[PDB]
Amino acid sequence: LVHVASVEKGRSYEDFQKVYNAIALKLREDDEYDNYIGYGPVLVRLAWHISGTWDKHDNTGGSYGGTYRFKKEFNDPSNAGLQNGFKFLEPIHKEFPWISSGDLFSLGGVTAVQEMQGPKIPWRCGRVDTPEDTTPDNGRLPDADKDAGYVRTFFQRLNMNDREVVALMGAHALGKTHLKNSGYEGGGANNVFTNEFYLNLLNEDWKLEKNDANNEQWDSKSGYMMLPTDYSLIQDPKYLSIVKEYANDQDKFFKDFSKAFEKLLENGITFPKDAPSPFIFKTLEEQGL
Ligand code: HEM
Ligand SMILES: COP(=O)(NC(=O)c1ccccc1)OC
Repeated sequence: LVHVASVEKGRSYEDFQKVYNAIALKLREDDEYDNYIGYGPVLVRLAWHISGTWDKHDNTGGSYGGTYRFKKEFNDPSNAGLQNGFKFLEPIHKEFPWISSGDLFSLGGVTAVQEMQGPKIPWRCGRVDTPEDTTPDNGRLPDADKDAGYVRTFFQRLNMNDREVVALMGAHALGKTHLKNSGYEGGGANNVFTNEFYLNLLNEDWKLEKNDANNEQWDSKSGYMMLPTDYSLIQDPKYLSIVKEYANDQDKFFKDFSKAFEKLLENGITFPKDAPSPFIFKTLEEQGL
């Protein structure tokens, strides 16, 4: 099972920079969503959920096929709340109908990270929409009520190592939980990309409590929360070492996150030797827009 990248016919960097700019401008103007958090965090989640169905064993799932557009995946209970990101991107897709679904969903995650003052994330085009029958079954995305052992084992399926896992989890500095989506409540409601996740993990006084949906979560007096799977990163001695590294080195965290996130969005795709180099898009700020 091979998924070959195929560049949308006759399109070049400037075409994709246009799509980036439309997403970025809409992020700026549709700023009231989720109590003024804006759509940055949910688009990052969306890009992760469409990628995180990949299975290294048989090469099924992942971002290539854009299969989130089909009802089985769209209605996965693990995807509750992501409809909001879909609705955000829908008018963009009408404006640029030439872009594939997988390219649009993954580009939306890249745009959101960079527009939230995160690291540059190189991105490659050429995902190709595949038929409804290529949609993975529900149940490939991870549960939040588990320990470090489960996290490590789960992420092996996506071919991610300990450092890649800890770096990717720093995205939990963004956005918040919503009781209606996941049965978890609270969070910091942040829309600037920083290494605060690790600082919070190490500096807050956490207390395990049951919440209003009867799930266990870690709460701090300051009002922050951590999922059981977040808190597992300071329970396991290998993850804890890396948490301390990122808490103490913002630049290292940005660079590692960029690498891991691009790998996540590219898993399962074979790029021809003569495919274009990855693109690095300019932010609105860098264009003076
Ligand atoms: C063990 C793996 C993970 C688990 C169990 C997990 C679980 C969750 C849960 C339960 C929520 C709250 C959903 C809601 O109530 O709206 C959430 C939010 C979020 N997750 Fe994760 N997550 C994981 C890994 C990741 C990764 C790898 C990323 C991206 C690189 C990511 C990005 C986000 C973002 C940005 C939000 C906030 C979304 C919003 O504010 O709407 N997560 N996650
Ligand atoms: C940085 O805010 P947080 O309170 N964690 C979150 O806001 C958060 C965000 C998304 C998913 C889970 C927690 O830090 C302990």
